[PDB]
Amino acid sequence: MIMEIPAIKALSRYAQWVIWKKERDTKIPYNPNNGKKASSTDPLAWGDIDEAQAGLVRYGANGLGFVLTKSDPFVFIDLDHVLDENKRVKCEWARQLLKEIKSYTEISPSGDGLHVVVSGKLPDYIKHKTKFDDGSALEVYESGRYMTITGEVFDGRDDIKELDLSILGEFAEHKILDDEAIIDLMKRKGQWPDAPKDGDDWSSLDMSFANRLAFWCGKDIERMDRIFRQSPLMRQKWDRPTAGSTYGRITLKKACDFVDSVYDPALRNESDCPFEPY
Ligand SMILES: Nc1nc2c(ncn2[C@H]2C[C@H](O)[C@@H](COP(=O)(O)OP(=O)(O)OP(=O)(O)O)O2)c(=O)[nH]1
Ligand SMILES: [Ca+2]
Ligand SMILES: [Ca+2]
Repeated sequence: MIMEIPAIKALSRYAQWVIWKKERDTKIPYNPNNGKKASSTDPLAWGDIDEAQAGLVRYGANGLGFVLTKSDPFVFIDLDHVLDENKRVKCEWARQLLKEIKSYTEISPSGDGLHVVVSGKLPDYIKHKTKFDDGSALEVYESGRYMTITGEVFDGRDDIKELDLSILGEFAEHKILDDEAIIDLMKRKGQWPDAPKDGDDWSSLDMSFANRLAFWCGKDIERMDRIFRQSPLMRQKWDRPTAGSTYGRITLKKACDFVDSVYDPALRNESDCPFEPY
């Protein structure tokens, strides 16, 4: 019974509730009172839990949501893909976290992840998202975003606790936007490649994309390398030693000796791009 959960009762004091609908792999928040999409920073796009449960029924949404703000005391800890087919923790980093951070825990909508809600403050030196080799991930937010609420309590952790969160540094990577500006620009111009297909010459796709990187990044090799590692063409071969270097570095160096023109963001000579879009 979701309204008997103490954590739900605590969250029920706040008028920061939304409903959400499944769109592809995304979960879009919706204003629980008029059925339109909800901003995550507009307080009047939300409602209290009574308006959210009424809107859940009235529009047939997929579930409830709660918007975290920097003024409320709640921290949202998201553990992606940490459960097996029997809803038991299969990642040892997640099991260790649950042992050190005992607060309200619920199974996320996909059934293979967890949510942890704590009253506290995130440490200042950790990254928001941390990905692991087994596909699992740890995402932490305390504001600017909403969280789905399922009420499927995990191992009886039904109460939100006030806890110090400095131990989150044991699990999240530590910190010690122009790249995304270049990446999004290449996508708008149709210069962003898609994943290789079965019959493709992958290495030839690498050089086509590397040549386009040389223009849009202005022959900034370090920038070209950072962007390639988050492209659909990245693989282990990119870092395999090759002659005096790596296959990727030889690819990027070759692209600069080849490409003539260079994109200058202060001039925006997008027309100088020697390569047609994909
Ligand atoms: N504004 C906005 N928020 C989103 C969107 N998709 C997800 N969120 C929020 C709601 C989720 O609770 C939270 C974490 O995202 P996830 O992909 O991990 O979904 P969630 O944990 O709810 O379920 P799941 O991991 O699939 O079991 O981010 C979106 O497309 N737009
Ligand atoms: Ca999740
Ligand atoms: Ca908060």
